[PDB]
Amino acid sequence: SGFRKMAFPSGKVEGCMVQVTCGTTTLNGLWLDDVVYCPRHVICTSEDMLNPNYEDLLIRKSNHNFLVQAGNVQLRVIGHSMQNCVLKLKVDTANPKTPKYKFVRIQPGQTFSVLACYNGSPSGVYQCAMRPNFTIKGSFLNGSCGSVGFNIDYDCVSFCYMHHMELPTGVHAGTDLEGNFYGPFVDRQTAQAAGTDTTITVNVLAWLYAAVINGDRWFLNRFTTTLNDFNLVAMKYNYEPLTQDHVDILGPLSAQTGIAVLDMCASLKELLQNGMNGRTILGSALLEDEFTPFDVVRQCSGVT
Amino acid sequence: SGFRKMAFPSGKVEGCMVQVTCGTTTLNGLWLDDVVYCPRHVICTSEDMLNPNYEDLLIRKSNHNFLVQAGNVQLRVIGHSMQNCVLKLKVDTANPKTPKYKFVRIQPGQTFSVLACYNGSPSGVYQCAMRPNFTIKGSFLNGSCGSVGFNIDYDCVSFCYMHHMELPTGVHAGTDLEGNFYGPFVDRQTAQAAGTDTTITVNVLAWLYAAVINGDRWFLNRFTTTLNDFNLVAMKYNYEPLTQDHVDILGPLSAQTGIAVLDMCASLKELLQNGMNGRTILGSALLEDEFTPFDVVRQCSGVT
Ligand SMILES: O=C(Nc1cncc2ccccc12)[C@@H]1CCOc2ccc(Cl)cc21
Ligand SMILES: O=C(Nc1cncc2ccccc12)[C@@H]1CCOc2ccc(Cl)cc21
Repeated sequence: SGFRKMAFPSGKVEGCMVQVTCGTTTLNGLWLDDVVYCPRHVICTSEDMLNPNYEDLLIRKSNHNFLVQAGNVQLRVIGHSMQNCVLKLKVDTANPKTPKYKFVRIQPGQTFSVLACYNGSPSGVYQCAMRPNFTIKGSFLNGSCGSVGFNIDYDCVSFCYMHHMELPTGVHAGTDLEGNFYGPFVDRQTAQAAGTDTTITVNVLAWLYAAVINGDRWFLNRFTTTLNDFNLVAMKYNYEPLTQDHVDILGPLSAQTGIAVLDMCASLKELLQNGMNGRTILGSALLEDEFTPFDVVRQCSGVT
Repeated sequence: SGFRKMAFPSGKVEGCMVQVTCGTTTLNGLWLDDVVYCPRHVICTSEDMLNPNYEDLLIRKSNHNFLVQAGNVQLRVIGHSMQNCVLKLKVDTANPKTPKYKFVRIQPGQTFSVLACYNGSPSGVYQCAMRPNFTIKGSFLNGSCGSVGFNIDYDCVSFCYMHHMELPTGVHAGTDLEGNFYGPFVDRQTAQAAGTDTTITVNVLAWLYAAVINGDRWFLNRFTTTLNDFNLVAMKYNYEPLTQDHVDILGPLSAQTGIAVLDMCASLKELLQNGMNGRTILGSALLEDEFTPFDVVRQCSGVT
């Protein structure tokens, strides 16, 4: 029992982290096989970031300008290329610690673990969600660029995020491992609208099921609702509309607790309309949306 | 910017996890050098747990009865001994992945990372605090026993906790790596009073400083207080009395923000007396006590 904001064990990713320096800029890189992946803004000075022409900036750089260090050992760079907003530095040595891996583009509302790094060294790991507006509320300081987000299924690390930028609002933006930004963001020091965010309804419902499994049941009521009625309330409270696909994903948790999804929706409706009344659910005084139904089943079943 | 419940990178600890089986019971062990550490209740059947005489139960066991497996490879056990509530299984091979390590007994109110494991395999990592009542609010299922808590300072892992038991109340109890329980707990299936818990005042103040550093300042007021006045309020709200040692530990955060510790105490006093009024601090609708002043400075400075 107990329910925590649990991250995946970071060991497989720690073995991939390297430092990349270009000129006066240093950030993190991800070394998989014989390629080092890093944010393309490593080639920029602070002045270049206002309106960078990355193609022109990269032309002034050669293999020997990218200093890649894995721990205390230097890697020899034999090729470089830009793919969207990432640089791919071909090295002469395959990382002996490369785990089984995949590059995936996650959907908004899904979760992942972040291994925050500085100078190629891991500092910490935390779990988070990709917001419906394609930002992440991470914990990142200057030098954290190139730190990655990932999920692990048995021995396979699915890399989904590479950190690039902190918006003036304090939220974070980044790319998939092919260098494509999540959201409308561009790698430039210019104010950028993140756009309206919403609460991940399916995740709040998953977390209410986690609460029931772990003993917190005070919010269960004698009511039910329909998808249409629930969605009128979701609209009012800036929650994502619940769909039958979301109900279907919640099936395993509904079977485990015996609480029909629409009955749990009615509990969520009452909580949205009345608040918590000074009470807590799983140690939180607000409705948590950073656990997917898969996360709840995994944490409550002990998948390794 | 951003502030998360960040755990230490778990890689160094992942390399130490093994499975230990004795008879029909399987749990996790920690392999450091040529010794495997695990909870002594591995020698018990479910029936034995009501009132176990561990000395007698261990006498019926020989080296060959403890099956230790690191991944898919079996370790040869050449010695066994009980130290308090842990078993130390001497193996013929030193763990090649042993990090630099220390065994430490943490104080109540300090924090640490937990690598939850099942069958010697890591499932997740999370951060938590040792409660003032010596319990931890973890996330542990059956088979998680032997999972460890730790802190990391550069290359040294300081192991502080080994998981042993879940109390009927859903909270967790365990030992230091010398097998001494934190708190009054005994390794027996008997109802056990955890005793009154309190809120870790110095940690809430540290987290309020983290909030100010990360932009959340709405709770700052025009007031100040004294240690005596603040402690009258702390008494009423079941908070630990604040001492000059706590004020001294908060020095670095007071210097970083320019907010005197007693002025931050007055903000905490107002929050305790008035509540949050539907507002949030660092994404939380309650006062967080699981970040120490050291955690706040580390996370806000990027120590690797
Ligand atoms: O955001 C950036 N770095 C950081 C990333 N995450 C957390 C940070 C916290 C504090 C300071 C810097 C942080 C860089 C520097 C600013 O100009 C830009 C503009 C665009 C891009 Cl892609 C990156 C950057
Ligand atoms: O608590 C124990 N195991 C667990 C530990 N953590 C989370 C659990 C969640 C669900 C079921 C078991 C869990 C064992 C089994 C019960 O009897 C005892 C009594 C004493 C001791 Cl030291 C251990 C144990």
